Amino acid sequence: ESQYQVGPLLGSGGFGSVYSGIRVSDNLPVAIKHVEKDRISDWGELPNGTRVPMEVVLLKKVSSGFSGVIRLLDWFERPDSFVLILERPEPVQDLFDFITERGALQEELARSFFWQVLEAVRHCHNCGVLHRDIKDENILIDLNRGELKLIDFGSGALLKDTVYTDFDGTRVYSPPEWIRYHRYHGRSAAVWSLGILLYDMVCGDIPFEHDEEIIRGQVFFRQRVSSECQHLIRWCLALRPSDRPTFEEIQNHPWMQDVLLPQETAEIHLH
Ligand SMILES: N[C@H]1CC[C@H](Nc2cncc(-c3ccc4oc(C(=O)O)cc4c3)n2)CC1
Repeated sequence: ESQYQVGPLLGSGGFGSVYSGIRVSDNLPVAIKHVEKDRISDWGELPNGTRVPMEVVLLKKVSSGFSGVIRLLDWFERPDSFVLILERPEPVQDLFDFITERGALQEELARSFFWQVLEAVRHCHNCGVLHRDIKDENILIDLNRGELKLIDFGSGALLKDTVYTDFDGTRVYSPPEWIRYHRYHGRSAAVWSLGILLYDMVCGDIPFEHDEEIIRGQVFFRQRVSSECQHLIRWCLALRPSDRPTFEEIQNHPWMQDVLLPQETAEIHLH
């Protein structure tokens, strides 16, 4: 309020509105996200009784120096909204706009980005958080350091081992068991979404736009993609949840060997 200087609106949508800002005390870049109270479907509570959106609970759980998930720095409650103060790398482009500009990515670049998103999603699950909205729109690229950040925990949940029967993330990344039965388990649904994301990186667009295509699960490659990379994608997009790989199996797959470091990624592909 007097703590932050507000800059341009960055975007708005299902998630609320997010602005660029600066923390006046040390000129730290921040993003300032406003979430309307009446659009908040899940609430949690802090170890002290305050009632908060569940997004603040999940962000606190994953907050830390490990840079692959966005860090919540502070939050405020107002009469009809909460305001979240998040870290802001700079300069940043989201992965969706990056793909719009470059088209399908060279596999060495897709490998580096996909690897980083797997490390971020493992960090969420280690911290007991299921994101439920992994997609290019929710990944920021720090262009100078080559580091990706997963953002927007607004559709997420606490990770559990039993079935989920509610979902409000992005339908064209959602698995066939959600489309058909309104039921999924968190890790295999996350794996399906990561297969959609990997196809999006290497082909320049998602593979399925319609319920019918998600349920049939046949994947056609519209760009030249190596057999190893097509194997990994088809494995993530296995129709039966228990036929999908674990995160360890994804990261030990032959396609994922010899990944670039984030700095080398920036020097080779982003600079
Ligand atoms: N669709 C685009 C619109 C422009 C936007 N550009 C920029 C530039 N700097 C920081 C940010 C920025 C930084 C942190 C963030 O956290 C969230 C959240 O929901 O957790 C959203 C968000 C956005 N976004 C990226 C997303």
